[PDB]
Amino acid sequence: GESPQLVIFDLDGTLTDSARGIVSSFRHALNHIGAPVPEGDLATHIVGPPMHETLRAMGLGESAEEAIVAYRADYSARGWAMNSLFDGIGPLLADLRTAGVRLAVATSKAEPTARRILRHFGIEQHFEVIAGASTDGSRGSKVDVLAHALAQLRPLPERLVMVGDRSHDVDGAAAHGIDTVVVGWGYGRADFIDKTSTTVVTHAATIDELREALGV
Repeated sequence: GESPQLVIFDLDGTLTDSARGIVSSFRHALNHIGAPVPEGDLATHIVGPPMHETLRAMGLGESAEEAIVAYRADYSARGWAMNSLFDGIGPLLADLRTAGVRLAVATSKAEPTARRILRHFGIEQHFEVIAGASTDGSRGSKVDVLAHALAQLRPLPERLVMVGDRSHDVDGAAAHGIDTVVVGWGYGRADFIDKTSTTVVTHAATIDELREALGV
């Protein structure tokens, strides 16, 4: 297969069904502050934007910090067991490995937690570098994720590509000059932005579109 040298995958929504786990803690967080919780389409509608901003988009601004820590605690308590990945992704990772391409990830709910989760599933060592979120800070650390990951996996290979689902990964990869392919795993709400510089990007509906796009 005419695969690249390294493929950076998303680890939040493209790698696992975080929806189940997130909805669990999401319900707890809002209920903890006396706020209601809409069920149903909220599962997919919370997939896409960062939980911090998603919660802020749900109306939380003042007691947002309280709900955030509640979400984190509940997610760290039960959210880890409310996830899975057995589907086309499994054989995909195997086939990609067969082609001789190096795989890595640059997106995380929390790096320490990601280390645990990926270790639990047993796909941790199947990736070269696991990165995404070292700490929740300020400024535009949107590029540093991929940037720092690359400096770790150095030297830098000729062919690099990202696989995501959101404008966050497509913009970051393009910011460093790395091509990317977005999938159609979910359907969020914060899809439409005002500042859209990057309009062109390949879209993979099913898992088979990924393999052929990557060239495995």
